[PDB]
Amino acid sequence: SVLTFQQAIQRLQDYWASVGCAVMQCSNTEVGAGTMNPLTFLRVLGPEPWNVAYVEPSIRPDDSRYGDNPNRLQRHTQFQVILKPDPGNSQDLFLHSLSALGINVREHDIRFVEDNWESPVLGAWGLGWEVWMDGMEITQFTYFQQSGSLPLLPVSVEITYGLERILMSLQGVDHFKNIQYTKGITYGELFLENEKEMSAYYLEHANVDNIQKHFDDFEEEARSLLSLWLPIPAYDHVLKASHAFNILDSRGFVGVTERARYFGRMRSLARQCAQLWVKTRENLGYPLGTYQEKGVVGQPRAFVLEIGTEELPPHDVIEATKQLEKSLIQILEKRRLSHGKVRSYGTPRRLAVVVENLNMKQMEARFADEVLTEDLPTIISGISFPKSMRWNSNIVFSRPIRWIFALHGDLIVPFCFAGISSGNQSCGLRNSSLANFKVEAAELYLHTLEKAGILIDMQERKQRILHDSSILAEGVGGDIIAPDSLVQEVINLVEAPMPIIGRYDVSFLALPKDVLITVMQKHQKYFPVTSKTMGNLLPCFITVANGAIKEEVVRKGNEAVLRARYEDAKFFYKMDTQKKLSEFRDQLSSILFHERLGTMLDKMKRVENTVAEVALLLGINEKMIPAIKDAAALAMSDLATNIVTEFTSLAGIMARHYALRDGLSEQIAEALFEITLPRFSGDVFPKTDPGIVLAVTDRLDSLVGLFGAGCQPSSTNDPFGLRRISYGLVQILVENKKNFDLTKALTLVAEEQPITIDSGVIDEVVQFVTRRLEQLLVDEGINCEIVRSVLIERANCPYLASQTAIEMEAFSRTEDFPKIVEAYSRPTRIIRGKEIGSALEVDASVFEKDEERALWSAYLEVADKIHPGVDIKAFADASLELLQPLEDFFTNVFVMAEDEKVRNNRLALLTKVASLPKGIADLSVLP
Amino acid sequence: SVLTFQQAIQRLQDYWASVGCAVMQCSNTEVGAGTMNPLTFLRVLGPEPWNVAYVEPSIRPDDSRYGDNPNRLQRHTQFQVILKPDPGNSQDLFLHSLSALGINVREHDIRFVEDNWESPVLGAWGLGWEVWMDGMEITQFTYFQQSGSLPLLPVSVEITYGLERILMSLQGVDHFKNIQYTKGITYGELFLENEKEMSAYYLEHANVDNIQKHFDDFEEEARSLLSLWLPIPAYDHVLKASHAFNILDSRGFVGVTERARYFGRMRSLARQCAQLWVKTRENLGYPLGTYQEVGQPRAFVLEIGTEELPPHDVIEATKQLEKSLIQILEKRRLSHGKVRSYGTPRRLAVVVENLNMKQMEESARFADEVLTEDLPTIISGISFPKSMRWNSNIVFSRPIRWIFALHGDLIVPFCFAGISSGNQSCGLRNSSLANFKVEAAELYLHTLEKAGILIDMQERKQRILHDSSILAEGVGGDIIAPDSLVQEVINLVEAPMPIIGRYDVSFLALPKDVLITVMQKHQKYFPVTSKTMGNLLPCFITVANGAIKEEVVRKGNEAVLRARYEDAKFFYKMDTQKKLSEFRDQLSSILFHERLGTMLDKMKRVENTVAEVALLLGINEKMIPAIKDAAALAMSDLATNIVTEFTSLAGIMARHYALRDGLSEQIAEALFEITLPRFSGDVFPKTDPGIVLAVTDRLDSLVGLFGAGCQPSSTNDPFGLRRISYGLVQILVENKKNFDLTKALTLVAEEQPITIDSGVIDEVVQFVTRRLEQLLVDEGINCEIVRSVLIERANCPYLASQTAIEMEAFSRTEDFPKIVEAYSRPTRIIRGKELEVDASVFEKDEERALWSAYLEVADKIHPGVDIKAFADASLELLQPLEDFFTNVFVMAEDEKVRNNRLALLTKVASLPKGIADLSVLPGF
Repeated sequence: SVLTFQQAIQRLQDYWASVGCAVMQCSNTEVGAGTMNPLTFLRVLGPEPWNVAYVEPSIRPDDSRYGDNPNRLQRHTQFQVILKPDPGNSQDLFLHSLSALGINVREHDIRFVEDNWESPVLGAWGLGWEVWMDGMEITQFTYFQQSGSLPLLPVSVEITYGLERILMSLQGVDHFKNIQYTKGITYGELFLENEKEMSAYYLEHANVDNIQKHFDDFEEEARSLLSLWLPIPAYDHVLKASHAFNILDSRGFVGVTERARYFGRMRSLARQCAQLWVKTRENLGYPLGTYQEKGVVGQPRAFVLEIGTEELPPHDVIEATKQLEKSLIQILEKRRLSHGKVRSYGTPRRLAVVVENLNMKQMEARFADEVLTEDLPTIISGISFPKSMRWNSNIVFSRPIRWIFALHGDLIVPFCFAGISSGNQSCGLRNSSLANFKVEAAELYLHTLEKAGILIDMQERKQRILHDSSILAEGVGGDIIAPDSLVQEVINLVEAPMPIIGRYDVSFLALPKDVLITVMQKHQKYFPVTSKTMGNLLPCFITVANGAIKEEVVRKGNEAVLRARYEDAKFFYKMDTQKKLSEFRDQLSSILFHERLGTMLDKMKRVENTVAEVALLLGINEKMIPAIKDAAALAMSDLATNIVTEFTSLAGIMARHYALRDGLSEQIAEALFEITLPRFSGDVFPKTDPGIVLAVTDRLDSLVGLFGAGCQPSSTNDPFGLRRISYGLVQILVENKKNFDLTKALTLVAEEQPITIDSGVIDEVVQFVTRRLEQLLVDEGINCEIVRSVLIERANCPYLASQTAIEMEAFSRTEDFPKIVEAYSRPTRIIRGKEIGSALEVDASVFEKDEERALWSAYLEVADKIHPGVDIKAFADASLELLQPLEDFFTNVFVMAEDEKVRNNRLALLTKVASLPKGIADLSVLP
Repeated sequence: SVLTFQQAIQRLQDYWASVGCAVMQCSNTEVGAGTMNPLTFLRVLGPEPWNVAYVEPSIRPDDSRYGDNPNRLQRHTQFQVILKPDPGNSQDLFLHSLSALGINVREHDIRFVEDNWESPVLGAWGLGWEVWMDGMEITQFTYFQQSGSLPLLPVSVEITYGLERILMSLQGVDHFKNIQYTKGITYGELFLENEKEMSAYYLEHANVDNIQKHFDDFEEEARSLLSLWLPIPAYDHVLKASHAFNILDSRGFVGVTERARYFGRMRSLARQCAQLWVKTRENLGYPLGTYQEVGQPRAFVLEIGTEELPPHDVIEATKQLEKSLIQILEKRRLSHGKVRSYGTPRRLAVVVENLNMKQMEESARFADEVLTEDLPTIISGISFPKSMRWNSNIVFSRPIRWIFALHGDLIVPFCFAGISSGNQSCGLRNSSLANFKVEAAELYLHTLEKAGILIDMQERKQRILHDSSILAEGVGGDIIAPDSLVQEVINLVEAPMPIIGRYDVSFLALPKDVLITVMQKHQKYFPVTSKTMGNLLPCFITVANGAIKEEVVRKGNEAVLRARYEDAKFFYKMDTQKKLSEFRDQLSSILFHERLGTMLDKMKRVENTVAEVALLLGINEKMIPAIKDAAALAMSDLATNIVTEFTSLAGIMARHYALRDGLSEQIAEALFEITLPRFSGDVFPKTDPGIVLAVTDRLDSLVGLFGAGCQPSSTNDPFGLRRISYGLVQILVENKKNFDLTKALTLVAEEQPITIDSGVIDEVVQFVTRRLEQLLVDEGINCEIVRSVLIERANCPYLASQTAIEMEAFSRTEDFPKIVEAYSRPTRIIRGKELEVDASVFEKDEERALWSAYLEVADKIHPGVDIKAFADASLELLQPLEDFFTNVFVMAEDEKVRNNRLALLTKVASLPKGIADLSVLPGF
């Protein structure tokens, strides 16, 4: 017999008590999570240590499903663990807790996947993970950085279990009602009627007027109690205000603007309770405690640096390894240290760089060990992330650094960082024979990792993932659908890829194929499988497990998770079948785009009113406009559907499906899907003309409106995703070979905006988009300056500019290029500052030497063969006709003649010569 | 080493989960008790089973003491267990739960003492006990009978542990803040600041206006959800309404009359939620399942083995069992030797020596068969003031768990309460003879003696008194053992083991009566007083039960007594900061009745009536000014802290505090005496001022409440008006005081806040006369004699008591029938006819002779004579009346002559008026 719910509670309490926690009781006032319990929100504040564990019934009125959905609950049961300060081995304590539940962590696939917890109501945030057990989210795990808008010291670790989820996964039940609570009694027998009636209360019957006035009374009493220096009752009243607001929300009486003001009042009161609680603890003397904290130079040997971390997000692994390699190479150069090949490797738990054949000393001079002892700490410090965190010091990092391996040949490079000393020791796969190992020479590093089951090269990981998954899918007569985006994510969610094929119920094949593929890929990171013969989805998937796990266990686990996910999808689909897409569209007024911009419905009305002119500027025939406008009237209405509010990754897909299911046009349904493409780096692009028009218009509208709203992105904060929005816009225009007048269309949508848009806002957007086009072309493999020189003159049409960039990278290698460039550079350099040359017309009657008329005649013919819009080939070939005339001119004509009229005529001539490249490229940047 | 708080919680959850319970979570809304959690209140309804266990933080805003008191907490932690239906061995399961907490139940003294839980506002009640561990209450144990004003079927067993107290005595710490919650952190470090800040919120800073409005909105929302057929949210809002009310109460804004309105609103909502929940479980199909239900003569022994019965129930049940068994043995012609009944809290027994094997022939069957069909009726006849069900519809004081019935070597086989009789019994729990069998009825007693039980109650009483007085000798002292306390201790044990323990000499500074009442009433201890100085020694005797460890039990009892005495020391210090007269104004916070006002109004009415009542009682007028002073302080102690926490000290404390303030011992004694008698068997007021105070207060209650409509009319006498009137007539008869009931009642009426009509006076007179009647008839006087007297002399109860006694003596004279007849004949004659005598109209000589004899006997017979003078003078009429009747014709023709003779007969028949109405007598 498998574990019962109350058995799980008892075992978690016993376990965490054996580690030194106090097993407490739940809040006797309604909280949405154990985090809101004073045992968490207040006790993380100040320096006093705090190690506690308690069950918490968490009440989220928004999740009321009357018990009808197999997994959604207005009351679920968290197990809340706070450890303060961080003991340093919190992950291991949690895995030990799992074993205490009878779980075999070796056979199961326990994964730490990025998920950062934050709370506006509480003014709190941290960084950490969601923990998957065989693909089931069972625990949120967080290093708390800030609470009550106060920075935290020491940092606490929060481990929050979802007991319903864990029991459903361990018992293998598909509905929460059938969880074994104790022998003979199921979860449903105790709680289904509660779920039913409490849902009825939260969604339909609660008196919203009295509850709003009660919210006000609670605010007033909280302020009163704070002013009386009584934080405990005051925060109690803050919790009551939060529950009241949650009920007003679930009843649907929080308007879209009121929401932020409500959160602001709750946050203000919470910050005040926090500061008052800290003052109170201070006045008490912090009674629970306080917190604190030669020979003959030899041959070049290999140098290995490995920073071991707790699981980093994939983006963080990529960018950390890039930065580490660049920084180390630069420092090695600046320190006269020579070396061979340099290669960097990454992994959720490790960042490594290998320098082959690193010299023992510098040129001209200390040993490399000394130089590195002093430069490596600031190299690691130099690594930066969009989000970092403290854990036991002032040092920040994406996730905690737990070991540091640094070896030059046979010798440790000694240094400290983040309170970690360097050594010759590393960690393998958890719960394995080489969970800890030591390497006695850098040249033995990779070998030893290979002996520990870790494939540290991300490309070898890609190859094994793909090869093994394809073998598995061929075994059932199928092919994996494994886009590179998802493969890239999976590569950095594992260290020892182990693909495993599992099955799902064929009943779910009755769901739309795009729905199953999206659920699989974007929510479970599974590879779908399609038949090699029929071209249809086989009821199969591949999961890339990590480590030496038991195939059978992991398979059944993930199978149960996927069944639950498809059941959620089926539930919300059936909920949507009753209405028709047009009925949903009016509920776009329930979603804020931005306070000073309006709802998604305001946004759509804007899009409708600009879509036809965007179409004409794209040069699509005047005959597709009606349909475009038609599609514009139904765009992103699926944002209001239940399925998309549950699965945000189905926007566009569901608009298409619910449109076809209404007999609407195939091309209109495709337009409704295309307006969202590309959805992510790797996605496909809109390919149908009205889809192109819709997508382009929506991106222009977001850009102009958000930039005029002051949401111009920064180096690290782009909450609205403007950078990828602009990148995708230029990508859409290039891939579909669409000529565009960027400034014209941006002014076009600038007129439709609810706010006033300046010419300066439009110029801001044009520059932002141009820089993303530069990024694109330097990412597709075009030289930097060759791109800049083109974009200076042709950025206003992204597709023409792209073409021109490629053509001049061809130009760049053709022998004549340098001579054409010099030909144009000399007149440009001479006429700099002499605006007189731009103010005069050349007067051929002022010529004095035949070389002047020769140059003038040649210029006039070349000006005829060169227009703004010409291809580079014609430009270069026509510029060839100036070479000899210009050489003759510069050998026999004195440019700075002492007669002002002749000198000015000569400057004007050189000015017209230098003006030919205008609107093609600016050779002032080219080599 | 020692158990921590959280290990106690884990061990309790683990034990009750191992028994089949489901371990739940605490309420996520503030509840004052685990009982209030819907897991109990709602779930005990309907036939569905329910076995649950959960920790419940209970929030009592009035218990806010800022963490300074070592026991009273605005937030304490109960452990709640509900077993439904009753498995039948809940006491055993609870004792096992104690063992799972590390408690050695053999060495400790674990006692089930009567304490029947009830929550009027939740419409719920049950019968059961509070569990004492070496004297300290640790657990409430209740068989729930009714919840939400609805009868329960099947009955649930509720077990509520007080965790703070349990850990405090398991850890040997006398302040909650020093409980080891876990290794390294004390209870204080986690909760003292919470106690401080929440105490401030609940007592001084909570917004009472918004909490009032929130109570109203909560009642509105509960109503709305009730009409929508949603019991769960409705009940949630009832809970929130209760917590809001409690905060209003602790803030001090619930007026003394307002409280009843609040109480009714809360109870109405709770009852409605309970009814809707029952309907909803019915509409759901009760998904959890439904409850289902020749020979030489030989000694006979019957033993009904029960769970712990209250002392009074033991006494009364043994009396009833003996009586009924004797009667049906006689009515069934079964001859037998002597019969003796025995009893302990756990056993009711009757031993019939030499019961015949067969009926006397006068269908003469074997004795075992007739007893087989008769004994269930005998057991079913035993009635108690309070009864309860457990497995069926049969009711008893506590559950019957076994039945032992042996006639010689043979089991008398029958069935009762789902229990089949046998030869098995139960000894002391946790003993080698906790289960034993008896082979021969004649071996029953000896067997109990070897199980260590003293089943004879006089035997128990003698060993208790002896061993306690020996321990008291050991310290040069004597035991204070009033008969009532001893009676109770007799039936709190079944193997008595007296133990002496000490308390601190500081407490000797507290008044004698406080020390004694706290010892006797609350702990059931024997005080010890010095044989030399007569003053109290710092010693006590507690009578433990069973083969306990003397050291453990003594120490636990000493800790409990120290705690109680520290509370008394604190409250006495508070009380002696004001004069007793300064407490009197707080009697306005105690209602007497919504129509009659508060206790302050009642005492003002007493002090405006006390002097005229004294004169009506014939008190020395020079005592009147003291009497009045007494009434100006009477019952002032009800608002003191000592009495508020120790309610048995009312009157006693007014006496002590008056003495302290400098008042006479006479006045102070009157202050204690206004309350007597406080119960049947209590002492009476003996001093004149105390008698006056008691009489006046009782008259005031009677007149005011009868004017208010509270006259009983049936078995429901909530105000105790019957007991009040009984005590009043006893104060008069016992102190030989003459009194005019009617003028005193009128006097008291003119002072009431409501209009008292003459009919109210007449009805109170009739009611009090009826109590006087039952009292005299309880004492042995013939009902007809009592009625004869009370028709004429009830307005003075003491005179009527006198007259009924002496007239009952008269009733056994040989002259009695003669005087009754001599008054009967003329009276019957004239009492159907529809009144001066003119001697000029006399014709015959017997006429004049009768007139003469009557005139003389009349100047001897007056309203107010004794009965001897009545008899002796009336004797002088016997022969004159005979001669008048044989020689004179009343129904004469001459109307004036006839009506004159009739008038003479009327004068003769009107002599007994004021003495007794002879028409009700046997013979008239």
